[PDB]
Amino acid sequence: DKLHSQANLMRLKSDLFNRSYPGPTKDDPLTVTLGFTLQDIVKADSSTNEVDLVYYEQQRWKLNSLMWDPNEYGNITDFRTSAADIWTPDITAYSSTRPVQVLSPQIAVVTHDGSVMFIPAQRLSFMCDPTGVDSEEGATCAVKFGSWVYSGFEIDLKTDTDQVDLSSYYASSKYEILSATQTRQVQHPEPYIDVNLVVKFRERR
Amino acid sequence: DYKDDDDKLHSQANLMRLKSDLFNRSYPGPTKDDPLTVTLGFTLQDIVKADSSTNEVDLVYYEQQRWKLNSLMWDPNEYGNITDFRTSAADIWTPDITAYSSTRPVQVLSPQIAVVTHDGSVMFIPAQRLSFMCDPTGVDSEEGATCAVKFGSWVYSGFEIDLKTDTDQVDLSSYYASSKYEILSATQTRQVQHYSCCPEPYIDVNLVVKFRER
Amino acid sequence: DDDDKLHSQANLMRLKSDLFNRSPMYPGPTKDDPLTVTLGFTLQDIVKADSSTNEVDLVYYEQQRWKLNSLMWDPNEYGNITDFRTSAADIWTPDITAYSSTRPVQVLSPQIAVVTHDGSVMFIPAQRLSFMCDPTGVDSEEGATCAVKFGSWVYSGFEIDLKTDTDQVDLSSYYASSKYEILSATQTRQVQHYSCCPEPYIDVNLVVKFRERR
Amino acid sequence: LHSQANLMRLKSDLFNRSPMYPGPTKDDPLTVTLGFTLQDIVKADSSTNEVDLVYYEQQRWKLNSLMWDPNEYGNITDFRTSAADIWTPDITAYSSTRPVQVLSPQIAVVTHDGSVMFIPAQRLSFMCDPTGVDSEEGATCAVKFGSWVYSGFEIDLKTDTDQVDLSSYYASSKYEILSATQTRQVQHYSCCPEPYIDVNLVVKFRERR
Amino acid sequence: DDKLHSQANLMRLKSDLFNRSPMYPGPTKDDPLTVTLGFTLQDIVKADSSTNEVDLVYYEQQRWKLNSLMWDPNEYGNITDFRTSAADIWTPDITAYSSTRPVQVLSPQIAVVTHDGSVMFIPAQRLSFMCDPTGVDSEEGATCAVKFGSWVYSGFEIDLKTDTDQVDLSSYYASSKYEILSATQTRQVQHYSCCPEPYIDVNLVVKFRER
Ligand SMILES: *[C@@H]1O[C@H](CO)[C@@H](O[C@@H]2O[C@H](CO)[C@@H](O[C@@H]3O[C@H](CO[C@H]4O[C@H](CO)[C@@H](O)[C@H](O)[C@@H]4O)[C@@H](O)[C@H](O[C@H]4O[C@H](CO)[C@@H](O)[C@H](O)[C@@H]4O)[C@@H]3O)[C@H](O)[C@H]2NC(C)=O)[C@H](O)[C@H]1NC(C)=O
Ligand SMILES: COc1cc(O)ccc1/C=C1\CCCN=C1c1cccnc1
Ligand SMILES: COc1cc(O)ccc1/C=C1\CCCN=C1c1cccnc1
Ligand SMILES: COc1cc(O)ccc1/C=C1\CCCN=C1c1cccnc1
Ligand SMILES: COc1cc(O)ccc1/C=C1\CCCN=C1c1cccnc1
Ligand SMILES: COc1cc(O)ccc1/C=C1\CCCN=C1c1cccnc1
Ligand SMILES: *[C@@H]1O[C@H](CO)[C@@H](O)[C@H](O)[C@H]1NC(C)=O
Repeated sequence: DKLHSQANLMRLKSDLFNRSYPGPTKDDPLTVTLGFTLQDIVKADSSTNEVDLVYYEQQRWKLNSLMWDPNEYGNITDFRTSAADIWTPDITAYSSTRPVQVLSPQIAVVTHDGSVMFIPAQRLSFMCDPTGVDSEEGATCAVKFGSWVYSGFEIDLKTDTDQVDLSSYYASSKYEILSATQTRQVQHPEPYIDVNLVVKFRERR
Repeated sequence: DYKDDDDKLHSQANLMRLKSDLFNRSYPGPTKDDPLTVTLGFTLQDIVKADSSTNEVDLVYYEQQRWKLNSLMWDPNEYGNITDFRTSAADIWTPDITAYSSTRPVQVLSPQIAVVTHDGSVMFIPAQRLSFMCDPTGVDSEEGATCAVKFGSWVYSGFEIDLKTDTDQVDLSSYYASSKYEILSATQTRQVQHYSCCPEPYIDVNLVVKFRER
Repeated sequence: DDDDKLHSQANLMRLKSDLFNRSPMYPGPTKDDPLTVTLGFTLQDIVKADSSTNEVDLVYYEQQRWKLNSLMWDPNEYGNITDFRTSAADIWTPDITAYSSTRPVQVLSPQIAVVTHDGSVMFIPAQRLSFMCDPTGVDSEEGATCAVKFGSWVYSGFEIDLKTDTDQVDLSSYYASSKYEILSATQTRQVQHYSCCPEPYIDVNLVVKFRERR
Repeated sequence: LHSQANLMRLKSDLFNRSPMYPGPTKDDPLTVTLGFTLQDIVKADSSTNEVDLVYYEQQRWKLNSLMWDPNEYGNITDFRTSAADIWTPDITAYSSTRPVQVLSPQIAVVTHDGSVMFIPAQRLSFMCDPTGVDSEEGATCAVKFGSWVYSGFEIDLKTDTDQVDLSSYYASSKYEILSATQTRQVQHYSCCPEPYIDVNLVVKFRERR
Repeated sequence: DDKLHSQANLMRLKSDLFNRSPMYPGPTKDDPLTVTLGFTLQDIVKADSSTNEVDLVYYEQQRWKLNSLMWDPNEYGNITDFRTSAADIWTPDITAYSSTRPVQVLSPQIAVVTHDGSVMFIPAQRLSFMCDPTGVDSEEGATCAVKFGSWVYSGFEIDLKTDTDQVDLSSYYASSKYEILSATQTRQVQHYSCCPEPYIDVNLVVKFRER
């Protein structure tokens, strides 16, 4: 049975990858859903106006080409694969000051409806003036995320909620979160889309 | 003699043939219909740094991982009584066990080579330096600071990867005697948790270390 | 229309295969077949100015544009595809280098180019660069001035020529709360004669005048 | 041209026409000789109890599968090749605190008797309390090196001398070397019956005056 | 058409040299190689008196010649030279002997090959090396030195030479924290008591002081 279930999974992976994606186009556009889980504000450097965040970046999209019928593959409804084995979106912070550091494996989960969920943990340094962090009102910084090379005609971006997930925020961080929002923005001949991460924070008093 | 020389060549041939049969002739990872149990254990070697400016602590440890696969089994009698072999971890599937609250990418300090035994068991023990979220307030006190970090599969839920420990006591037999920090206690405990992100329970091992300035 | 989508992917896959697999990699420019690369900078931030080492760290987007006959197609042969995105590793890219960096440049963005059916390519890497700069005067009204040349490392002006669209650096994305304010930022094509080499190299000289924000 | 052809033929014969060496085993064990040449103690950090060393690590071993008759190859007696082209031992510091950094090319010299000499230059941070370094008596630290995954029944270790080579130690280092030894140790765990082998590098050092 | 034939000729040349020959196995006693080395010092970035490490930025010019890289330009549309990734060809294992961190490469690594088989390769590098900067804040300044040479080849396999013993200072950064008093690059033949073979290095000696 286990031999058969393994064989089924190997067969599924082969048919989807080997017996056949060039990325989205205006004729075949994709929607990427983005969500942040903020874990920690590690450092806020007033000498350079750089702040360092650690977060999980949840990315989800769906491809017709990743759809299968579970009945054809021993009731398998999902599988895991290295993110290097599939196309992934070029979602980038627009105002980072150092290359993003990847903290987790980079493995995606593919479901039989064609949906892909990819949640890399990252540490990001970005442009931020932390003046006011030691006051009741705190400091506010923001950073936009979006595709580097695809317009809104090829990749639409969206959020499921504008409330950043703070359920995993480190309780003993040097900084307390007053608010954290993630808001889709459209800028205008093709539309350009980003998600603006806005964090208000202050010294844990 | 020549016989002994031949026996060495045969031994090499048998090992090359075993590795070929296991890897070349014939694992896509665990599934709900074939879940895998990974045993984890930590050997803490040193608390290198406890940074109160950022609430990051840096640990050096060996992370022992064990699992067993039917697909790595062989009969030693078919292979010159070979009972185990060493192979680059890149040659086999390995679990995606990750710290949940690191603050910098984990750094690997050792070769990444696994030992595979004829019963299909694998043992893999990478040495790592990890920076993780920890408030070291109280490190300059009798009772010390207490920090914790969860380790588990990144992408497999408890439907596919289960974890276990052999003991809840961290191996402190190799702890650096002249570290800046002395260890008061170090435990490793399996936990089953749900996250609002996702409907399936994930398993982790929670490493909890209580330490103070020496 | 799910089939029109399938047809559009097939057409793009076929185009890329034709340009990349059923055609051999462009060997780079030569004196018989020189290339003009258009360069433009968008300065985002002066992050750090180190007076102990005389190094300054910039974050910028470097726009590169060139055109190759070998990347041309007829859109009518490929379902009216007029352009596509592809990893910059799939195509030749120019070896444009800062001539006075003090650390390897760090890439901040995906390295993906846009190729258009007339054979034109646009590639816009975001970078952090440390370069040689004495920031003396940064704490004064007149500020500090530093300069850095960008150009091909190995191709002379007989092989790679450069041009700009304007000599004004794009400051429309400069971080408003930077520690440093920009007084001026220019980008100027130069023909550079080096005593080592009989052929001159073309560069774009980026000159930035800046001061500590008030 | 014939000398070049002879060498290309030798390498092809050794690397293409004859099987892989799969590493040592209980039935085909290997002796690895280790020696250190200490070049500099760069940094001794008393805030973290880490010391940084720069050294050359000489490794030697011999394989029947790397032997040839020079007479068959225009009297070539040795050659140099990328260490990636051949099996190399997984010799590791046991108490490093950062990944070792390689400072040189990693190229092995193979001799016709099957012996291999591989001498990477390395910078290593390791666990060390430098207390006493600002005293006449100095500080003492130690680090063990050995195979990560092979027991003494698969890889034995040996030194040619127990004196660390100090002939290349940097004359204007912040630290002077009082002594440096490299000593083979055999330990037996309760886990297992086979012996486990390391070479313990012990350095006594003090701030230069 | 002229340009298509020129590209075709170049693609054919590279194919013939690389794709269609057995890889050059490096020099030997019977087929020794001369490598010419020269340095262009661009900046002393940092001089650390707490660890006695100094950081230099320099261009390292390397030139050698291989018969296996020769061609008759008449057979290839009169192409006389080309540029190629340094990873496409053998390069000499020239290394600093007293670095303290891995050298960092600042430029592309692309070589120029000429029809006579000569190769020119000039990587820009940042190097940290062992240096006591005592005296840097004095009129006499400090003096440091670092040897460069093959890691594994003797003087009977790789000879090193310089064209000049004067380091190229023409591109030295005029506003560096440190000014250069002198910089020389001297070929040295070293013997080791083990072995009768000569071993060759180029000793880079820099005298410098705070500007
Ligand atoms: C690769 O390396 C091998 C090993 O060195 C070379 O083989 C040797 O080649 C030399 C040169 O031809 C030979 O030297 C000659 O030896 C003769 C004696 O031969 C017998 O005794 C020797 C020594 O015990 C035995 O090893 C050998 O098997 C024989 O039993 C001498 O009579 C010769 O002297 C005369 O010739 C020289 C010039 O060559 C004159 O100057 C002298 O004055 C005199 O007239 C000579 O010394 C040697 O025998 C070979 N040794 C072996 C083991 O074969 C290869 O030639 C070398 N290169 C190549 C391409 O193979
Ligand atoms: C030269 O590049 C720019 C200058 C500006 O002043 C503003 C935006 C961009 C490009 C951007 C912005 C962020 C999304 N990515 C790009 C981009 C655009 C085209 C190709 N590659 C990248
Ligand atoms: C966006 O993801 C999360 C938000 C939370 O608030 C808490 C946990 C996770 C996911 C985790 C926890 C770490 C181990 N695995 C995951 C995960 C789950 C699914 C896919 N990839 C990663
Ligand atoms: C030895 O090389 C140099 C010495 C100098 O004093 C100044 C400049 C260069 C090279 C340069 C400068 C322009 C960019 N490219 C080169 C170059 C020249 C030849 C080969 N590779 C790189
Ligand atoms: C969990 O591993 C250990 C705990 C201890 O308390 C002591 C030693 C080791 C293993 C070591 C020590 C260093 C050499 N290699 C190993 C090892 C042993 C087996 C497999 N992989 C690595
Ligand atoms: C352990 O090796 C040495 C000890 C010393 O005290 C001095 C020199 C060397 C080797 C050197 C010198 C630097 C260049 N390369 C070698 C070398 C020699 C043999 C194999 N690999 C490297
Ligand atoms: C190259 O030069 C030679 C002689 O100078 C000439 O005969 C030949 O036709 C020229 N062109 C080509 C493409 O070989």
